Amino acid sequence: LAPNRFFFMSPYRSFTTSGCFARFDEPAVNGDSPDSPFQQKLAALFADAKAQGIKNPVMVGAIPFDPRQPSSLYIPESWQSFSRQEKQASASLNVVERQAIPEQTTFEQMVARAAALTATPQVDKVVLSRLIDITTDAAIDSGVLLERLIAQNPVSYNFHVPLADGGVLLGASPELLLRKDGERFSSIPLAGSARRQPDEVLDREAGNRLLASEKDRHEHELVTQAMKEVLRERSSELHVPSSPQLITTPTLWHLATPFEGKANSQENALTLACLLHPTPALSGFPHQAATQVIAELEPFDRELFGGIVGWCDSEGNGEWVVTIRCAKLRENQVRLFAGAGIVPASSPLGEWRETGVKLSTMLNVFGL
Ligand SMILES: C=C(O[C@@H]1C=C(C(=O)O)C=C[C@H]1O)C(=O)O
Ligand SMILES: [Fe+3]
Ligand SMILES: [Fe+3]
Repeated sequence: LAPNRFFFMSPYRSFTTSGCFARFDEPAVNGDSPDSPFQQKLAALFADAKAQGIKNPVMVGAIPFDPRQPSSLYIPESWQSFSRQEKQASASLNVVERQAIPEQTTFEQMVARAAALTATPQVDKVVLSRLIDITTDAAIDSGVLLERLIAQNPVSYNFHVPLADGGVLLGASPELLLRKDGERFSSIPLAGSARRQPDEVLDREAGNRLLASEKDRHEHELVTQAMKEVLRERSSELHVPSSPQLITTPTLWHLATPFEGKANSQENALTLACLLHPTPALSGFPHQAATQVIAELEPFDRELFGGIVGWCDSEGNGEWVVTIRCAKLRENQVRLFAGAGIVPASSPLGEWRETGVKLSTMLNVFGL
């Protein structure tokens, strides 16, 4: 796969893109309102795209964790569908520098300060994050990491996004933020985690301890209760189970609550994805408060990490997944990302190891 190509693998719509008609940097802030400069500029661009010959134009790309920042969206010249089933079956690296940002002690102290703050009224939850920055001696073939990534994660939402800087956004996300498929939309937030065990009894047991974990379930209800409210104002039918179910990835168990709703007349994939994003799985609760902690404590900027990646078409359909279990590569440099939701029951070392298991997915892709 050419690094200049968008790739999206999903049980819903799996396709690749070719070419580039128009890039779209407009920040997705206030993208939930149709009157917003984002939504207006988006319609004018689709219209311009049809006017200039592009059949069924589609918007693909990525939106950062903070949508006041520029977006990484673009309309390709064409797009190509493929079978996810079929793809599920048909699928050196010298190191020069390695650094954790931040390292173990600083991260545990970050969790500890945040878990202290969440014990207070002003904040109930915070998602802290860390990275691993890796330099290599050569240019990275993003096309081959992708084939490795799908093999190791044949079931998740796997994406490969060309970026305006010659880099790629690559990842196997398990969190669907917003699918729109007609007037009906779905959303399956995740929150709470447990390492899978190599034995199927330790595994099943690990999954049960998760469903019984009070810490990991408080971490979860905080997320679903926030979205239940946001979507109550904008839906007509809305089904939210009072409790979560379990799902899996090759490394982790997670807790999931599937959302199902019907959308008003003038919604689209993006108005709704910009509505929910970022959820308390990625920013925290309340949103601004947790965002102030993240800024007070994180010694980097997430940029595209913790954002959303996916696609929206001319007719309102689309899918958007959380930008996690992912990496930004560019020429000879790599940056991985893992965050974790802190609550008063959070263990400083517990979270360090949890963000660690999450990095293991992209590390498994780079054979590290
Ligand atoms: C934001 C991240 O993951 C989130 C963190 C999880 C948790 O431990 O509660 C569950 C859902 C994930 O979407 C990440 O991996 O960086
Ligand atoms: Fe967690
Ligand atoms: Fe119904």
